[PDB]
Order: sequence, then C-alpha cells, then structure tokens
Amino acid sequence: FNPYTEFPEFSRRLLKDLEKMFKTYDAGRDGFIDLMELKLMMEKLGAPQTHLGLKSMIKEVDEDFDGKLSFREFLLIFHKAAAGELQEDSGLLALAKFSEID
Ligand SMILES: [Zn+2]
Ligand SMILES: [Zn+2]
Ligand SMILES: [Zn+2]
Ligand SMILES: [Zn+2]
Repeated sequence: FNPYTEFPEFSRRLLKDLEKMFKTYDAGRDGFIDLMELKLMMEKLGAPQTHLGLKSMIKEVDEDFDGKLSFREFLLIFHKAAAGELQEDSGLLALAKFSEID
C-alpha cells in the first residue's frame, strides 16, 4: 500500500496527522481500529454512535471484509469525506468533521 499514490490529494502533513490519529485510537496497537475502539473514538469526538451504526460505518469502507479498519481503510474515510462521497447523515462524515484535522 502506497498512500501517496493511492491518495495523491492528501498533503504529507495531512497523511501524518491521519496516521497520528489512527495510532491514537488503535488502543490495542494491532494496526486496526475495531468496533470497540471506534465506539470510544466516536464518543471522544462528540458524536457517539449505536452499535449497529458503528458496524454500518465500518462496512462502508471495509474493503477486506474483516469488520475492522486498517490504516488504508481509515484514510479512505477521509478521501470520501473530502471528495463529497459521504451522505450528510453518515457517522463517517461526523468522524471526519469532528476529527479536527485539516
Ligand atoms: Zn486495534
Ligand atoms: Zn458494541
Ligand atoms: Zn454486533
Ligand atoms: Zn477492514
């Protein structure tokens, strides 16, 4: 995976900022954000989600079907947000807006 060629619209600074926030919420340090870690992240950002809501959020970008977010799927959230590809009521749009990145 090459984030610079996959997401050339992201500055190096934004990529580093997104890596930092991925690592912040991967509490278990396994390289993924699972449902429980996303639950905690959404609470901390000020947009708590239901259990099924969190599952729907992950499913939107879960390209390898494992029910958790890899770093490349996390970046995809922000790519979709900036490209106008998330619905106005998606928990993913709340995640991107309330992350206070950019
Ligand atoms: Zn994890
Ligand atoms: Zn749950
Ligand atoms: Zn469940
Ligand atoms: Zn996944």
